[PDB]
Amino acid sequence: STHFDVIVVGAGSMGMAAGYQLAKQGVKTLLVDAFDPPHTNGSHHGDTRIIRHAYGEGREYVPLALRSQELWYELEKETHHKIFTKTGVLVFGPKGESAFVAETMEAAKEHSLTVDLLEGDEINKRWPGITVPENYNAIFEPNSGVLFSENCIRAYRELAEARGAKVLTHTRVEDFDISPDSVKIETANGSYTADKLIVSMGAWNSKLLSKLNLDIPLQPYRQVVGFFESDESKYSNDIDFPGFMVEVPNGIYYGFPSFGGCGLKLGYHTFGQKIDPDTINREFGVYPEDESNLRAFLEEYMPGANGELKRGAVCMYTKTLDEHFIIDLHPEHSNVVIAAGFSGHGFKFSSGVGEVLSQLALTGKTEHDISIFSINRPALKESLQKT
Ligand SMILES: *Cc1cc2c(cc1C)nc1c(=O)[nH]c(=O)nc-1n2C[C@H](O)[C@H](O)[C@H](O)COP(=O)(O)OP(=O)(O)OC[C@H]1O[C@@H](n2cnc3c(N)ncnc32)[C@H](O)[C@@H]1O
Ligand SMILES: [Cl-]
Repeated sequence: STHFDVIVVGAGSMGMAAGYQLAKQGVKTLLVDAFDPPHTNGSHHGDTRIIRHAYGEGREYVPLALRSQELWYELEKETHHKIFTKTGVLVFGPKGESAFVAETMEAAKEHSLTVDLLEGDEINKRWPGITVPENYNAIFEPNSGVLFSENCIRAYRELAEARGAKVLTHTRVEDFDISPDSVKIETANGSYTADKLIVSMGAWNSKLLSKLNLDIPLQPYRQVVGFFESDESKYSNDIDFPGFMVEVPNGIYYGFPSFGGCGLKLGYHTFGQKIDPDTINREFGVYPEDESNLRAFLEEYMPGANGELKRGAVCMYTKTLDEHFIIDLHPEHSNVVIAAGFSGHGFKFSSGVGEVLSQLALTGKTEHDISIFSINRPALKESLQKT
């Protein structure tokens, strides 16, 4: 007998932030998750996430990144959980041969972001532990950094629940019944109704959006990260070793300084195994590339951070064809909001996206510019199943 104002399906990075934003405004909200967030079956574990501001992916991203940053600072003040550490983020690559580095520099210039430009040995000198060729250049953002992602979700959940949000765990939503004036979800633990629906199922959006009559190319990828024993005198956050995202000949890599001796963390961004979220092997090391692609980068660029493997994690990216997000109202139902395809780089924006989702669910519009995330854009190749 319990109707809600808004139901959020998938209470992870995006959904839990949305739940917090809704609860904060006195909106009767129900968040439903297949597990118990934060957990290790989706896209938010592995402890840390990079937040950068000079987003060359598209100008719309910078404002969202800056708003999210302010929102993370707000979250830091509201909870006892640690949210953000300002490690700074270093971006480097071969001079004149990296679109990623080039776009980053252009984005910083275009938005007047504070950054340091350096190249060659200046990089190796500023950060002992980094060894790049002399023909490499870099752009460093001193004011961006690292978010403790599980902590963020945990905090948003505690804050949302304190304000009345209900969270139904270990409950997989299996189907949807949408009406012009109400929404309804079906689960093994029962059916629930509300005036509005927010769908943010992460990797599972690739399998369940069809239940909403949507056909959108979304490919989940198995993405691992490893924590390695390192020279703490060089790679510790305490000696200001930065978070980083860089481009080398074989692709893009991202990493984090050692925090409290946990070891430098590294991930290979441009490669991953195509998988299904319900059959993915979540054990690190089952594929030789898991560990070898990481050490190949470390032995060449951060040689003192190539020690014993201390820990591994397996997580997922869900990509759209253009690698831009999907944040929009369902094309046939204005009372349904979709958040999907974050393509491996959405966590830093989750605070801002929660705000956008809240606005879309409550008003059908948002003050943020989200045109590049339109569910109707051509590059997405979106279509309805029944037309
Ligand atoms: C995996 C990964 C991602 C990543 C990264 C490193 C790795 C290894 N590094 C990042 C970084 O440095 N900076 C950044 O900005 N992003 C980075 N990412 C990407 C980011 O983690 C992802 O884009 C983000 O986490 C996506 O969030 P979203 O909310 O989409 O996904 P989720 O957190 O997995 O939450 C989805 C939830 O929905 C639930 N679920 C699924 N199906 C159902 C059904 N049927 N019913 C109910 N609930 C459902 C899940 O259980 C999950 O909690
Ligand atoms: Cl993702």
